[PDB]
Amino acid sequence: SILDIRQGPKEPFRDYVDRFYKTLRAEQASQEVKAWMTETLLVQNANPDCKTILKALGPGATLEEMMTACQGV
Amino acid sequence: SILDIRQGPKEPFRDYVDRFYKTLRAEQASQEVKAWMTETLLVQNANPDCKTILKALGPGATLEEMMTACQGV
Repeated sequence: SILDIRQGPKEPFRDYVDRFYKTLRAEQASQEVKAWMTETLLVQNANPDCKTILKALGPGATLEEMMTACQGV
Repeated sequence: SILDIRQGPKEPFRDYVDRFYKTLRAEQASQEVKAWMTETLLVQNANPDCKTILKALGPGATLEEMMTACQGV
């Protein structure tokens, strides 16, 4: 179900982040779960440009770092 | 890093499942985290045939159900 939150082709990373986490909240994801989700699903469900950038940034990036790198698109 | 465990184009689903959870163990994934990973990342990191079968099965399938559906192809 978070499986079905994928980033629109032109959607700004930031808007995709609100839906991702919004969906996570509804499902009462624990804090530990959000942290793992940030590093995995958030990346794999990003659009092809963001996905490439996030993979290039690598594991253990913070969300803020994820966003700075995906500003612009 | 568990993000780097993708299923081979002809790997039996079952061998992909050992690597997935093997990798999760090394990173001391909690029980709650294995449950969420089972339903998300394990699915998206499966090969195109298993991926399609798992998505068709849907959220909240058990691992055994996932494996029965992916025996063969």
